[PDB]
Amino acid sequence: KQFHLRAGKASYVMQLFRSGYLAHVYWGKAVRDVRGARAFPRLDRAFSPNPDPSDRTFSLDTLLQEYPAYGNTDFRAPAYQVQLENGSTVTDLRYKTHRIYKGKPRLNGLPATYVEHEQEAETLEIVLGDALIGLEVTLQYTAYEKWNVITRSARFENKGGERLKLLRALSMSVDFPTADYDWIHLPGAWGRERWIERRPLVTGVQAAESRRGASSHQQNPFIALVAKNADEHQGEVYGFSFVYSGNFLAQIEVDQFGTARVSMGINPFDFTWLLQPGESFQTPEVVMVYSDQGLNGMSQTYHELYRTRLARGAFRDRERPILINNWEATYFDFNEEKIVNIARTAAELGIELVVLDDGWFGERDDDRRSLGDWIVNRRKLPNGLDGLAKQVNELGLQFGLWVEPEMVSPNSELYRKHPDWCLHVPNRPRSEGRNQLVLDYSREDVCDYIIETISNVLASAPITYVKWDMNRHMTEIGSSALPPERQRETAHRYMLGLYRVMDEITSRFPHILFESCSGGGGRFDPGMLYYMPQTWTSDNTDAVSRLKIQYGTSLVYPISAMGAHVSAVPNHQVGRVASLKTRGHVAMSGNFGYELDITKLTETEKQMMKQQVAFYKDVRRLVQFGTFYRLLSPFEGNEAAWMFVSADRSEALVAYFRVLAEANAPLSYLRLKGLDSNQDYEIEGLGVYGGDELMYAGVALPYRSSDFISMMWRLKAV
Amino acid sequence: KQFHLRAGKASYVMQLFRSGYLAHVYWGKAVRDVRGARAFPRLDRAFSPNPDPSDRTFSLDTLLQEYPAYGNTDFRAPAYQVQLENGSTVTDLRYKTHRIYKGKPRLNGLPATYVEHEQEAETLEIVLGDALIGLEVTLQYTAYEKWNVITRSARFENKGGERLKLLRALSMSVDFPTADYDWIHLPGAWGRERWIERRPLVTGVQAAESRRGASSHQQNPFIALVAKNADEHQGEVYGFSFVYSGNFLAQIEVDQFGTARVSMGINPFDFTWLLQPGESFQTPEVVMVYSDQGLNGMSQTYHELYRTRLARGAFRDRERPILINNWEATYFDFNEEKIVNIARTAAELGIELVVLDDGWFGERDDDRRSLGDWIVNRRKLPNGLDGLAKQVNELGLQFGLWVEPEMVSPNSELYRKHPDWCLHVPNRPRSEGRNQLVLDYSREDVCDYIIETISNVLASAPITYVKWDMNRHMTEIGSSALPPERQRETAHRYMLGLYRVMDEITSRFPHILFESCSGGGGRFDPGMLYYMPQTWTSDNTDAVSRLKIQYGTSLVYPISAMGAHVSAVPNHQVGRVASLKTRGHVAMSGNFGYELDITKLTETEKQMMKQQVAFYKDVRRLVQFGTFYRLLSPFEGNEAAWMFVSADRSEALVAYFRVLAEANAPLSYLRLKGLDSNQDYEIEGLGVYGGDELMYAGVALPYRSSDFISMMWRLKAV
Amino acid sequence: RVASLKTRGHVAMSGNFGYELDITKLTETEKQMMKQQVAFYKDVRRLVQFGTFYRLLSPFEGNEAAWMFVSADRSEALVAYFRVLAEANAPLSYLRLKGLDSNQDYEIEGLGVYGGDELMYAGVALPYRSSDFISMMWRLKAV
Amino acid sequence: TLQYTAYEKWNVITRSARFENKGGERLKLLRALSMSVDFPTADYDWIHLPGAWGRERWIERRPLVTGVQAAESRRGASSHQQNPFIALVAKNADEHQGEVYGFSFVYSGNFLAQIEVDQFGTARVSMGINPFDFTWLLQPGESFQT
Repeated sequence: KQFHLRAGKASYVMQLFRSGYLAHVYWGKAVRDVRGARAFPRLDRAFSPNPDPSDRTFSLDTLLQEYPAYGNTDFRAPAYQVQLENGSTVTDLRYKTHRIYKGKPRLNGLPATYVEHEQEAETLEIVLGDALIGLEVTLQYTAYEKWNVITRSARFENKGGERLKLLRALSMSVDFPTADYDWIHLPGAWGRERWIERRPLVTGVQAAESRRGASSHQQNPFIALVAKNADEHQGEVYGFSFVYSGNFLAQIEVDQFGTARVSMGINPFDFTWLLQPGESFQTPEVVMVYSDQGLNGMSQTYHELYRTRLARGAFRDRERPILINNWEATYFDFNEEKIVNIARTAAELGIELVVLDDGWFGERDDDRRSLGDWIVNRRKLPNGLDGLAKQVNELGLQFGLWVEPEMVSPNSELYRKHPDWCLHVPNRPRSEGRNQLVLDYSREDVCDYIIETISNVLASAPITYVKWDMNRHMTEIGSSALPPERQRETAHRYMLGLYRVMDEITSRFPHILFESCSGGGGRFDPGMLYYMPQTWTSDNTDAVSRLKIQYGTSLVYPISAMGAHVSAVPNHQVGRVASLKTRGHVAMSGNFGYELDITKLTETEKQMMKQQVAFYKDVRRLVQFGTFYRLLSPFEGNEAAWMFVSADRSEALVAYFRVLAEANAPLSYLRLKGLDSNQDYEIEGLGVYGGDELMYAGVALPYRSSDFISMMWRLKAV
Repeated sequence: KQFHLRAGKASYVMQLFRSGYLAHVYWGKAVRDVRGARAFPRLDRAFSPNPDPSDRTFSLDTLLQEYPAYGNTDFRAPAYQVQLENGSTVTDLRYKTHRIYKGKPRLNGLPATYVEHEQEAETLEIVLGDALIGLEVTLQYTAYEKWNVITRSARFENKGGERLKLLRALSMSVDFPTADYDWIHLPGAWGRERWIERRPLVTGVQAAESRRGASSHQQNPFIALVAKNADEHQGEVYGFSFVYSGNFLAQIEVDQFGTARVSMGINPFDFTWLLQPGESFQTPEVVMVYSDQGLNGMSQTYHELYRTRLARGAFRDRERPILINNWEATYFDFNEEKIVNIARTAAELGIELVVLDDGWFGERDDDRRSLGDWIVNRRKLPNGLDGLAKQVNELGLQFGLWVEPEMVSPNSELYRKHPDWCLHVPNRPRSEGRNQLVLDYSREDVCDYIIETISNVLASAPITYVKWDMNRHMTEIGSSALPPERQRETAHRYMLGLYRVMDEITSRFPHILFESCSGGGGRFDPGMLYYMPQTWTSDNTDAVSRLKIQYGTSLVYPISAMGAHVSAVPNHQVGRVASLKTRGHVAMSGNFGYELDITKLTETEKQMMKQQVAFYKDVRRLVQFGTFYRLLSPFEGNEAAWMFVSADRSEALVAYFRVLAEANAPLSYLRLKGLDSNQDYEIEGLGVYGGDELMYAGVALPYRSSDFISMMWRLKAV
Repeated sequence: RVASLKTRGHVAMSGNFGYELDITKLTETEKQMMKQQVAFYKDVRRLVQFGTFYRLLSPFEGNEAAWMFVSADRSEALVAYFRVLAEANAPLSYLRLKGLDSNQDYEIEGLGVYGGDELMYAGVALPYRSSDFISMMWRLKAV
Repeated sequence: TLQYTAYEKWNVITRSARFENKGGERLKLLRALSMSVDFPTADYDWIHLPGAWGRERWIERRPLVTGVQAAESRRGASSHQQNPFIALVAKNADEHQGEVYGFSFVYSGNFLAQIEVDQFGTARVSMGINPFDFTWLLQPGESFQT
């Protein structure tokens, strides 16, 4: 009774134990068969009680499990918890049946990785059931053929005659036989998202989570287990990525016997779900990647999967336009003439898209009003969105628009008419963030209004680009349309509403490239990537600051989705002053664009920016769709380096950065990766060198002074 | 509007902010007055929402709090959470009044540190209230005069007109302004309890907890924050000890801005508490200790407080008897004559107490039956407990008895008669640990039965010693005597029942020395220490294994409560063979005793054991009540060392251990601590040496071969 | 590297103070700054060059660097703090002093009278500043 | 003649040697260090001051290996590369606490600051004029001060 999933060059093995217990066996590099070499001597462990009183060698406290529960002799953190009408939380799920089919199913009202053909992957569904309460839980496993990817999710169903209350419903759980690992998560904040933090495991609970109703800047829904001696270029790494943009829990628990339980899913804190007879609950999925070639190996797998099989729409495989956003340039102080003034200068540079940011609607001259009133400000924009867009188009440039549909200002016509459409609880003060409130997307009437309202706006002008922003986190979570026993479903139902709203709007406008945003990387997660193929990385547009941010972000997400804009100096967020050359090279390492007043630059500055746009277009296909390698970490030292290699290893682009200068510094060298050692590559401006020489010996770096310096090399095989 | 508590040479500072917000200010070395030198620049932090929309610089996400909540702009883990009838979990507590009085209050139905006179400490009660729901929360602070001890606890009271459901009720919470700290907790298992684990903090959640309905071998209810450069002998250390024997949560959360939230209390997992209007809830307390003299400084504070002001009874300040237990000696295979045979041999050695272990009652010839039937086995003990005790007494020895009143075997008359007296949930299989079940101590009838039954047993013979054991952990938590809405109160109510049972029995028999036990240190916590002045440290009686176990245990608990027995070889738990001399030196470093068949030992062994008993009696008052210093850690290397110093520094005892021998090893040296540098000390058998020499230069350690060696030194001031 | 004149002074004032640049080609802003600089160091030349020196934060370990000069009678002190690299939405800091009198109240010129124990056990809150290469300097006088 | 001086006010010990040829035959000094001291244990870190021009005297705190660690100059000066100063610090010592043993050379030429950990965990700290490319001819009646 053994299940063996084959995902790329990896294996995932499970087996049925005794009477319908599902046990974890092996996850790692592909083996032809697990015959039992690494057995599991079942022992009578002290204080670990037995469900079967006759056999003291069996306890759920000592069994490596796929979807464990609490109360039936297991004392470790459960993957799920159900409360009965009698008050008891004891549930025992045992094997019922299973099915195996080619392909991968869609998840209801949720984003998930997909396939274009059934032959791309195989899906295993293991059905568990609790006979007493009529609870059925179907565990979904999918293994891709081409990649080392394993996806897991769960579906609950009440086939009984009583109501069941889900106190906790995590997406997955896995028990490693050893705890000798480090773990990596991505802590951060606004302006500094997704910094890499590697630490050795401790005996107890280590966890990253979000209670903010969104993925968050503070913790990204991603954790990884790494071998003690593993690095960027080698070693075993086990990644876990959550495809969900709301509250989450990412937890690793090490027990008394040195096993490590990794569980991930919707945060059980402040969460319940009521299942009336006939009702079901589908959890979001988690994408698991194994790699023996280190962190770069894992990252590259995620990059291909998320770019080709997560992102959707017409722009999935299309090169992304170089855009200009006016946010840091004008903020709220702008007019129609100012925008067209910027559009003409952008046209001279070769910029392809002009994006109109916040402040175009209602009475928006500040961030204290007008959210929810989505109608053109005729004072700022006399000819409306139609006129402005048309004026940009005749310059041969696309036009884009900024929106924040999930929010409503207390000072707005929408709120005066429908004050109860926001998230709130009875008789409690309504707290505000950035002087705005969150709309109740758990209500159908609200969602319907938003879908139609936004559709009207997008159909009023030739808009080919949309920036969806979110600048606040939920407080006073509650809905007037929900009964008391369903109140704790508000946070999740909110996200389900948003997902529906986005799917409908994006469907009505397939010619529009959507870029998700949340004060930067507030919701940079696989969930949002499913609806909008690219994301605004961070509101911190400083070149040096972006080194850490982009390095950390590239750990999971593809470069194609990583937005990067060249901004003004001194930087608005940090104050730092870095050269336009250095500011360019960092931004070119992601989805390239500009965010600054281009009407105010010198002809000397216009010439360099002109060269930048021209250069990036040449390497655009390489950067956005090529293979990414991280070389030097800004978290570990004074340097940062990475490179892009084409699929056929015939083309390459190398970027190097050094932040702090010191006098009489020793010489530097950089070894490359991902090239073909049997081929010679011409480094433009230097000469032809062997791939083996470039990777094994390295390249001498030029001695250079001042702080925050950059250099870039294009490589082409002979 | 500032509260400043002074506990010994430490300070604890709070202050009211705006409209009744209670904020944390400072905890550390005593300062005469906090004027604000270390201010707190109030900032507008991105995505941190505002309770007052006019002021963006105020958020509960950025405010250091004493008892924080979630949902009112705070996103970090709350100290408490309340669910209303409308389904909302939003609660707003604000200042109402406060009270200050000399002394320390008793906690309702709970153990807590005490005072014998009001002037020993001062108590501050801060009363908070939520006007909407009529919820009142009284925060209790107590500061001792002579020690750096701060105790914290909370009391909820429902003064509203609806029922309130407590989802979480922790004892305390504190926000450190920085997160640059390591943290220490005590992970373990059966046979290896309380190993010391020091680790650097991570950005996220670090937690040690118990879901077993007991303190546990796996995690001890203690955590501490330590400065990066702090050690055993220096640096700032902040300890947190939970006075509770049930489920607990000890958690440290580091947020985006580098603050550290330390929270401790009853585990919110599988826990709710219903407050009908007019009902109250008292949380257990947490003992907070500050020390700038390193880990030993903190430990020594805990030792005096717990020994003199936590432990109770006639044996609080009295020397503890050297005992012999027959468990490892005979197990279940013994009779009346066998006990007297070991009792006679014990008399020759100088042993003062003979303890009859498991197997004396019902039909218990194995561990599968008879729990709950507490009547003498007349086949094994013809003359009963009465006859046996008197037979021991006429040899001049005390008599003791083993009991496990919290458990019932399915195979017993008690279970046949009252099958519903156990902990269970409807229509679910009743899981067993060690073939036994847990009695429902949340029921008053059950508690009443045990009190009467055990009292009858205890009054049937001249018993002056009792070992209270529990060899199983709770599963299927539920009570048939509780309504569905109170079902999740079972675990806590169970402990409240037990506490009542223990308090009543110990009151009826003040002449009996009680030793708590739970398969060793399963319940080694301040809660049990309040009822029983000593505890059985571990079922692992190996000398080398005990090095780690006792070292870790001494971090919080006093040596007087730390039981240690000399056992047979090869060891029953690990297999190791170590000299009788070394087993003694390890055992003499705690509460000394013997556990092996003394009728079967060689004359060579009889000579040493005779000498050991003689020796320990001389240093008994010094060991159990003297000051303890740790010198070498078995967690850090191949050696372990510690020493006992008298209060007046005129007497000392030093113990040294080396586990693994290597050939041609270098010479070793040991430096002492806690002595008076201005006095000369005679090392018995060596010579007179200066205290300054012994501490600054050190003592030469003996060159020796073979494995597992020990040495002991007595010091006497001239 | 381009650092502020304020910073270049504060670091130089932590030693044998002097100048080395064409002072004839300076802006009146720089000239005015240097006039205040010279007068400042003159007022505490004895304290710096002949006082007790304490290191607090090492530039070989973190992103910060700090030290302080304390007199013989510990009646007067001078604290210097430095931060090199900057980051958005940075966490706040506090610096704990050394070598003071715990039972003596001190007056920090610009802030207010504070206890010696509070400065060593609790610390001094470090102000939020953007930009690279930042320098602060507190002066302490007993009452 | 081994020279030791103990200041009453400070914790300072100064050491130096004075050779003297009171024989009839010539003596050749291949090595003449100012001092040497054998520590009973070697559970220490060690701090020296390496660097170069434009970055003199950076702090390197590293644990002791079971061999020889050396900071020296062969440039006829104290050199920017290695300052004549090494220190034995305890494992748990920082700026504010801990046992620290300093060794400072009063000489502006070629030097050798060397620590040697033997098979028995004993540390020998040596400091003086660099023996490399150095000899001193002592005629009968002559002397040499370090």
